[PDB]
Amino acid sequence: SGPERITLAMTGASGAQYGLRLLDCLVQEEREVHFLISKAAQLVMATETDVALPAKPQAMQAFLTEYCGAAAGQIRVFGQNDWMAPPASGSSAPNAMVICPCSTGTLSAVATGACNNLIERAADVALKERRPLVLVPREAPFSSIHLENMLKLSNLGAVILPAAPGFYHQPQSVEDLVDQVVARILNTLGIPQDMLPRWGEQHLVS
Amino acid sequence: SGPERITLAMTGASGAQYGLRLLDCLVQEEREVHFLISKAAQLVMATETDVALPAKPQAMQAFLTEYCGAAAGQIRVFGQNDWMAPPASGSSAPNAMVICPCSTGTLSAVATGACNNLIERAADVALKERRPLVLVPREAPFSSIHLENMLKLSNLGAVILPAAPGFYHQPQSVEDLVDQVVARILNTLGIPQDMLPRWGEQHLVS
Amino acid sequence: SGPERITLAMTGASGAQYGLRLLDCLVQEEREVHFLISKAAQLVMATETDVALPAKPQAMQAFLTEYCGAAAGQIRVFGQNDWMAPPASGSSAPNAMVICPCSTGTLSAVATGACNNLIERAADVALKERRPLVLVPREAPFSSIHLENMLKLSNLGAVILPAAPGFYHQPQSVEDLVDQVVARILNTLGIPQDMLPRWGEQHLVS
Amino acid sequence: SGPERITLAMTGASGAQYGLRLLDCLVQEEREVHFLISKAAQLVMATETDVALPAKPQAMQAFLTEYCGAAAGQIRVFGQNDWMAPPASGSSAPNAMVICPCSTGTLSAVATGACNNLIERAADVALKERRPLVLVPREAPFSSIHLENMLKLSNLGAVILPAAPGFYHQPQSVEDLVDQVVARILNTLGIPQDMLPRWGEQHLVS
Amino acid sequence: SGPERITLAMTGASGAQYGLRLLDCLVQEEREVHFLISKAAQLVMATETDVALPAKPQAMQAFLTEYCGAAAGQIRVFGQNDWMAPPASGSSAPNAMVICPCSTGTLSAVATGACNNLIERAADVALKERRPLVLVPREAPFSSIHLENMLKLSNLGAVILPAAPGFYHQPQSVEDLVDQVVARILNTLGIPQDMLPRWGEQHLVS
Amino acid sequence: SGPERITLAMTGASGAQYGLRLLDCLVQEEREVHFLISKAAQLVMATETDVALPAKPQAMQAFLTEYCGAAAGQIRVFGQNDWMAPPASGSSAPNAMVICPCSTGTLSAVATGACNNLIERAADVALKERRPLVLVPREAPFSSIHLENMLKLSNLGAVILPAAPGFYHQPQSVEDLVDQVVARILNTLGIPQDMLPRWGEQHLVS
Amino acid sequence: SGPERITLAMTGASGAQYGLRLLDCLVQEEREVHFLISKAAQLVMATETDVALPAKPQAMQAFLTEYCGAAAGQIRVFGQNDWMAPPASGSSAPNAMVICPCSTGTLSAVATGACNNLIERAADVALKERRPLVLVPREAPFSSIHLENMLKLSNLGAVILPAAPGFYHQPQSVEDLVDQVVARILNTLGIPQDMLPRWGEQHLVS
Amino acid sequence: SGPERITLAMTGASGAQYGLRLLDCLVQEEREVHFLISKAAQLVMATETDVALPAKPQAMQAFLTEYCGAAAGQIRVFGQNDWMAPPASGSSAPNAMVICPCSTGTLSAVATGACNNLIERAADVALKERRPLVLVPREAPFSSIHLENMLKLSNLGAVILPAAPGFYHQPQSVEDLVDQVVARILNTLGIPQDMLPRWGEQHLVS
Ligand SMILES: Cc1cc2c(cc1C)N(C[C@H](O)[C@H](O)[C@H](O)COP(=O)(O)O)c1[nH]c(=O)[nH]c(=O)c1N2
Ligand SMILES: Cc1cc2c(cc1C)N(C[C@H](O)[C@H](O)[C@H](O)COP(=O)(O)O)c1[nH]c(=O)[nH]c(=O)c1N2
Ligand SMILES: Cc1cc2c(cc1C)N(C[C@H](O)[C@H](O)[C@H](O)COP(=O)(O)O)c1[nH]c(=O)[nH]c(=O)c1N2
Ligand SMILES: Cc1cc2c(cc1C)N(C[C@H](O)[C@H](O)[C@H](O)COP(=O)(O)O)c1[nH]c(=O)[nH]c(=O)c1N2
Ligand SMILES: Cc1cc2c(cc1C)N(C[C@H](O)[C@H](O)[C@H](O)COP(=O)(O)O)c1[nH]c(=O)[nH]c(=O)c1N2
Ligand SMILES: Cc1cc2c(cc1C)N(C[C@H](O)[C@H](O)[C@H](O)COP(=O)(O)O)c1[nH]c(=O)[nH]c(=O)c1N2
Ligand SMILES: Cc1cc2c(cc1C)N(C[C@H](O)[C@H](O)[C@H](O)COP(=O)(O)O)c1[nH]c(=O)[nH]c(=O)c1N2
Ligand SMILES: Cc1cc2c(cc1C)N(C[C@H](O)[C@H](O)[C@H](O)COP(=O)(O)O)c1[nH]c(=O)[nH]c(=O)c1N2
Ligand SMILES: CC(C)=CCOP(=O)(O)O
Ligand SMILES: CC(C)=CCOP(=O)(O)O
Ligand SMILES: CC(C)=CCOP(=O)(O)O
Ligand SMILES: CC(C)=CCOP(=O)(O)O
Ligand SMILES: CC(C)=CCOP(=O)(O)O
Ligand SMILES: CC(C)=CCOP(=O)(O)O
Ligand SMILES: CC(C)=CCOP(=O)(O)O
Ligand SMILES: CC(C)=CCOP(=O)(O)O
Ligand code: NA
Ligand code: NA
Ligand code: NA
Ligand code: NA
Ligand code: NA
Ligand code: NA
Ligand code: NA
Ligand code: NA
Repeated sequence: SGPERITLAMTGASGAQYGLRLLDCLVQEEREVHFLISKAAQLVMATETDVALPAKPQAMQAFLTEYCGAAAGQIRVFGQNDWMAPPASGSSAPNAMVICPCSTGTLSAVATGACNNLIERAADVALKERRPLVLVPREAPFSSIHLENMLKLSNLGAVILPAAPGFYHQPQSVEDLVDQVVARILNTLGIPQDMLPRWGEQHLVS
Repeated sequence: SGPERITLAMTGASGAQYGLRLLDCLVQEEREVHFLISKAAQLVMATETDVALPAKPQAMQAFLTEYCGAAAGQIRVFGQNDWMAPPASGSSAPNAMVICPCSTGTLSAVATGACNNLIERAADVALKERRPLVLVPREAPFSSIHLENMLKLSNLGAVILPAAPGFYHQPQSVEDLVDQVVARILNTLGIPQDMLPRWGEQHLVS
Repeated sequence: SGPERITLAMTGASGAQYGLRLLDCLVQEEREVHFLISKAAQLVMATETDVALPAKPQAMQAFLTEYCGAAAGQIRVFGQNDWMAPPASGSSAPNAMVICPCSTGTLSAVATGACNNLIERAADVALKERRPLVLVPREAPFSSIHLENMLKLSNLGAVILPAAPGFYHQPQSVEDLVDQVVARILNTLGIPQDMLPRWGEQHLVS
Repeated sequence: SGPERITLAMTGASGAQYGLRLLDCLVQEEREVHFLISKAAQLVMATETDVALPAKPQAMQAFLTEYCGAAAGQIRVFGQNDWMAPPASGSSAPNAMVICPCSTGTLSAVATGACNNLIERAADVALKERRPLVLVPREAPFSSIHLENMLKLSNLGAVILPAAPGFYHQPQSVEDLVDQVVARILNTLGIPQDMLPRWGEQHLVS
Repeated sequence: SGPERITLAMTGASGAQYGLRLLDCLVQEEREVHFLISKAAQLVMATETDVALPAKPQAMQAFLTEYCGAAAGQIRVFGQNDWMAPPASGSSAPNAMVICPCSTGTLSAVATGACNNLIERAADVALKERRPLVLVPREAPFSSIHLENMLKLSNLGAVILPAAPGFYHQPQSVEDLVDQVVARILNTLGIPQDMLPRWGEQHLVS
Repeated sequence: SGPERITLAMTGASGAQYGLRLLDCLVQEEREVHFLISKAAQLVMATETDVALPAKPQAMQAFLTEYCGAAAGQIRVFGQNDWMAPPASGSSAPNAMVICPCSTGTLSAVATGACNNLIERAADVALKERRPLVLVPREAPFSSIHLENMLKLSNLGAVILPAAPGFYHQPQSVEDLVDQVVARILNTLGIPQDMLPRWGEQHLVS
Repeated sequence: SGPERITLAMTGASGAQYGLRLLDCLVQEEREVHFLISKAAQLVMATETDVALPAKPQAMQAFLTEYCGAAAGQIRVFGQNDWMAPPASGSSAPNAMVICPCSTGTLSAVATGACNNLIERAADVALKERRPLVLVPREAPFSSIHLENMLKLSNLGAVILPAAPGFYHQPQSVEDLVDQVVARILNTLGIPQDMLPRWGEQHLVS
Repeated sequence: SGPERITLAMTGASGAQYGLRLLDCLVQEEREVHFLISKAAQLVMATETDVALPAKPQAMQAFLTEYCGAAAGQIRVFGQNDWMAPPASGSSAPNAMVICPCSTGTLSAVATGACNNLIERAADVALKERRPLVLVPREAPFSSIHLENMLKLSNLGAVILPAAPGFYHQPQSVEDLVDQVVARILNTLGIPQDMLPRWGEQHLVS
């Protein structure tokens, strides 16, 4: 159940832990992941994590395959101007797409249809083919510009899933909060997860 | 610097830790706090925390005074239908107002001008007097209904500050993430805080 | 085929027969039903029917189980402020939701995102998770306020299915008209029904 | 009291019983009725009723006069392109107009101002002269296209009265439900009726 | 001339004197008054006036009958959840409706179609039946939320009559200013009044 | 996979080759096709192709069955006013619908909800039941009227798929370009096709 | 605290007492007042008050200086076409501006940006420099034209403060009601006043 | 007749044949062409054609001059950041501008006024000087983002001419379809062409 292929895009918002954890969970569920990462997102990961991600796609692809324990060919890495990659065309095989985390800059580009890189093209392709598109914005405060861009995409079928974890399962660590958001993303995709239990499932009567 | 009085309202969104931590920081900065809490928010606090908050205003006021080490009269607690409380009238002394956390239900009420309790009246009063109003929504995903309500209030001068903590200062605990959001709220209010350093302050040239 | 679980909410519009008949059909199709009923809807049922529905959830749950011949645990009844019930959280297992009948007051609450009870929260949750939401309004005339609320929800993916039965299968009783509307609801949910035949199915050529 | 002349238009929505019953009630109240019926509505009446309505205006006029026990000249029947009929011009004597039932196609035509037949012209004339116009739509679900057309006309003064009968007077037959809707239409027109009692008229105090 | 029955609703805005004076004038003009009063409005009347209004409908009805010198059955009082009262249904006998004074909270409820009590239902019924609806808001400043709600209702046919008395007849007391507003309300209803003379009636030429 | 039944409508835009090729591909995938064709579309086919299509449904149905090598009953042809055909009612069995090619006139009718023929009714039914609806407009330039109609339908869930073939697979004939568009339509429907390969499927890394 | 200079404009709405009382309070707080008055406002003052205001600026300035006990140069009076006055240019020293009372005609001019006199220019200058602008409309009913103009200005930062006094401090005279509105204006400006006490200031707990 | 100078911009949409054929036709009509081509468009031309276009402007200019048989100086090639080129300034000599083909990314940039390269600046200049601007989008499906951008530009005077060739002149090759679109572009520019005959020119009477 859920999509066989997922386009996972990481952009330069804080919350690089969310994207890496999502990537790992997708691998453990035996999903094929088309991995995209912006230049600013590489800076964020170097600043916020101890993950030393190689810069070029192929070295990055080999590193990520090792980091998550993925099978050969399970993780595909595509550069930011590789228009020959599957996500660049609606004639490609159907993927679900997640931008996690999603910068306000990338949010604006997708909202206006700017196609300045492969992440922005892939999101444009997902909307025109009405394939799943999940944006995980991380920003505070949300300006009216941010909110109008989120509202326009939400009206068009995209899922605006902010990196705003809930506390209703007594989190004990940063990792508990990261897992909580990733579990919502997996729920939204229809992919099984055991980190976030189904609320009230054994609650029969008030 | 910053407001002498703050109306702190807590509603039934997850993230009760944010409101309690904000209340404590406000007390440490020697601010007078008009504390409001919804019935659903009391359920959330009992579920998510080990804080045993008394139910009625006066017992609640004595408890909170002890819990934060506040001076006598520094924390005022007002019931949900006490229209004689200062926040209910624009002729009151000027306060800043924070709803943290802010449920989508309370977000909707403030956006539409529904005045079904003192929290909703106080927010209506803040907007009509153009006094500061900060909403801290905690929800995921954000629906188009949520986004339209946030956008309308943002256009009217309210600050939409989601409970979406950043990771760019290497958080080591849940408490680090809670402090990060509370620090943004204090920054937005113009109240001093030392939990979140000023970004790039010693960065002279690229 | 169709949803395994359905949140059936009844609100204080005339047409209590529609909701009871839908509940019975859902039970006969071996579906799990999370049953919600407003205070005004209880008054409507007492006025319009000879069904003597018990007031509290558990007594109501036992009564409804007997009334429809349902298996144990097949019908769950949840009170109007039971936030621990599954419908209150998007982290719950996926349900389809039907408000039948839907008052103009509940229509307004769902349109604006007011979350004043569990019915209104559950509808808010369904929209944010993009799970099925069917509203069955019963009102005449429709004001512009009613129509704007229906249009906003329809634009957001909700199904506005008014209690306006068709006559194109020669109805002979009130029960025929009630069955006609319930069959449209079941069709909309993707649940099998034999009360409303498939139009023109054996019509080969003009 | 109420209008002396009524333009009654029937279009190809299910619910031909509503229009025939309304026509009969109007005759019993000694009102002059300008009767219009679309080609699709004639098909609906043949399918849904045992009324064998003649096809051409004059034969149709003689039949309807007999069917309702109307006086000579009380019922006028006008063909779909008879621009010499009173409803086609705002310089005519003032009528109230009812489209019952009203197809979504005719609803769309009136909303956009399309004047492709005499029914659509007459409705255009009623709106420009600000004479009463009641639309009785029968459709389920209501699409956003349907709802936008109803909302536009409602904003312009038309009454959107859906064929959604109430059950709060214990209906015992299809005829009770048909009478309920017709009574609302008569109430809206200001014409006396005894089928639907005045709600709460003898209810002095709670 | 003017309406035989008036639904007079009082809500929790300052200006309780306006509603009591209007009620008295309506009684002196031999009109039947369906009186509704919110819980907050009862607090306002106790604070702003020396009128000791009984709390429950029937005691309140007997008191008001004595206070205005009304005939038996001339004043009907209905509780806030009495859905059996005439104002709750459009099938009732036609009334005009006045909300005086009208809180911003009730203004918001009527604008959005929220039907949380009988006052809000009655206003919803008045708009859908296109029966007169006069709102008398008392608030300062008017926020953009207040203004959008007033504008939406004004566009829908409601009369937005603020408690903003004119001074162009040399008022000598608070009672002169209260009478001035009540006279505008009576003028708007088409009910005779002698408190506010017809402007320029004997002004023949400049 | 994909829909078992497809309503294929052809209207009077240039590009009759697209519709005939789509019809053939649907037959080869063993799908049941409900075929509708406008009067203007018949003129276009006679002008642009050597296909001699019979005028009346039944003769047309026999011809099309032979032309595509379809099984008996696989292709159903319905006249433009046959309201007894399945597409005319939402109570019919679920179909996907394609208008290929789609004139600007039919685009306008579907956008406004005009139901002047069975093609326009069927599209209205598809939108209200939220069943797939694909429009293949052929026009140049696109006016603002055309664009507003396409945008409104796109916002409502319809797929606006213009007859604008891509050249990125080195087309060698008109037939290659026709096949390219038909393949996008089949992709959009979820029906297998081998004319348009999946873009970048074997592209592992940049 | 508060602005050192205030542009006080009086226009031809009823409520000349409000403007004169505001002018006096501003003088008592030692503020410099740039006084503007329309031709219609002069007629209103002659009709509604016993103040005999001289017609030309300089005589008017000497009179007003005596009437309020102001220091020399404290009150400046500028004619309606004196473009050399400070309020006519954004390069002037910063003022706050109040139009009290504000006619619907002047409200319309400021909303649309009409600059037909110095009052309208000064308001245009205040909005473009984002300096305080308070409008005190006096009208009843408010039309939709009035409400749209107020809403547009409110959205742009202007304060719409209607002459709608509250009664929650037991007013005993017309002068009490005039003082109540003037006190709100002074509160809005941030200027000290003792006529309207701070609501609930000594209300510690419910 | 028609413009003496044309700014021909090619962007990275499929349909490079359209732009090359248009360029050739413009040369044959003795027009001066200011040629712009994006980096992505160069990739498209290498993929879709056997044209080996040199990368740098001057080598590209010499190649194109030879490829079309143009006179010296007839084709000017300008790099993507050459702000000294005529198209970058509205003070330049008047040109008509065509973007053929036009990517959805460039469509978005022109719609929002983004000026990230000379193609986008030139289009911004054309709109502000109200000089002709023709966009030739090639995409399928058109998303709502695409459609809103096209509609905004169409409303502003730009011609949205999709690469959607007609078939009503019996095309026999890909080249016939390419010529058909190019002929519409030339018609829109007012430049003579003989590839597309004038429809119905010798059709005297029906
Ligand atoms: C360490 C760090 C942290 C952040 C950022 C930067 C850096 C270096 N930036 C700014 C962001 O990277 C910038 O706007 C880029 O232009 C985003 O480009 P992409 O959208 O990734 O192409 C950023 N932007 C944002 O919208 N939300 C955020 O939380 C952050 N946080
Ligand atoms: C433990 C727990 C946790 C949550 C909630 C409930 C409970 C019991 N609720 C639902 C919320 O309380 C409900 O909509 C109330 O109606 C909110 O009422 P107030 O806005 O506080 O008056 C809730 N609502 C929301 O908008 N965001 C959230 O994160 C949560 N989380
Ligand atoms: C017998 C009877 C019948 C009706 C009602 C009431 C009663 C007692 N009410 C009014 C409705 O109950 C009221 O607006 C409630 O506030 C609705 O509350 P909920 O939406 O159920 O919480 C009602 N409301 C509505 O929108 N449509 C209807 O057909 C009816 N009919
Ligand atoms: C028996 C039967 C029943 C119905 C219909 C048809 C038939 C034959 N039609 C379809 C409708 O007649 C069609 O859209 C016509 O084009 C309407 O034309 P007029 O609006 O009457 O000119 C129809 N249309 C609609 O909007 N609501 C309905 O309930 C029905 N029901
Ligand atoms: C003495 C006093 C005076 C006022 C109020 C309160 C009290 C106690 N309230 C607040 C108002 O009562 C509150 O928003 C209630 O929620 C209104 O509820 P109803 O609309 O009456 O159901 C109030 N609200 C408002 O909109 N305008 C006003 O002038 C006042 N004045
Ligand atoms: C040969 C030929 C070619 C075309 C046309 C006509 C003919 C005869 N028409 C015009 C179209 O047929 C006309 O607007 C009809 O009214 C469309 O009616 P339907 O939408 O099919 O009912 C047409 N219309 C359009 O929108 N796009 C097109 O490409 C064409 N091409
Ligand atoms: C005694 C008296 C009283 C009033 C008025 C007039 C007079 C003579 N006028 C009408 C107003 O003066 C007129 O519309 C002028 O054109 C307003 O011009 P200024 O806006 O002052 O330039 C007026 N206008 C308004 O909007 N509200 C009001 O309350 C009054 N009252
Ligand atoms: C072979 C080939 C074919 C296409 C594309 C690419 C490639 C390599 N791209 C994607 C497009 O080039 C991308 O969005 C660029 O960012 C466009 O940049 P410019 O607008 O030319 O600056 C593309 N984009 C689009 O909107 N429509 C199309 O038909 C195509 N086709
Ligand atoms: C890279 C590429 C083939 C882009 C075009 O894809 P599509 O046909 O616009 O979905
Ligand atoms: C409780 C109270 C005095 C409410 C009225 O306040 P305001 O004058 O509307 O700001
Ligand atoms: C009762 C409860 C857990 C509400 C919060 O749910 P969600 O995470 O907002 O979908
Ligand atoms: C048939 C006729 C006279 C139509 C014109 O009427 P009107 O003057 O437009 O109201
Ligand atoms: C209390 C009651 C009968 C509510 C329903 O009234 P209506 O038919 O919706 O006008
Ligand atoms: C031909 C026909 C039954 C039309 C009515 O269908 P629906 O119930 O409006 O979906
Ligand atoms: C009277 C005058 C200088 C008007 C121009 O002022 P501004 O520079 O437009 O603020
Ligand atoms: C390169 C250049 C002169 C840009 C400015 O042109 P314009 O005056 O803005 O039309
Ligand atoms: Na770009
Ligand atoms: Na309320
Ligand atoms: Na609430
Ligand atoms: Na016509
Ligand atoms: Na309600
Ligand atoms: Na029609
Ligand atoms: Na002027
Ligand atoms: Na730029």
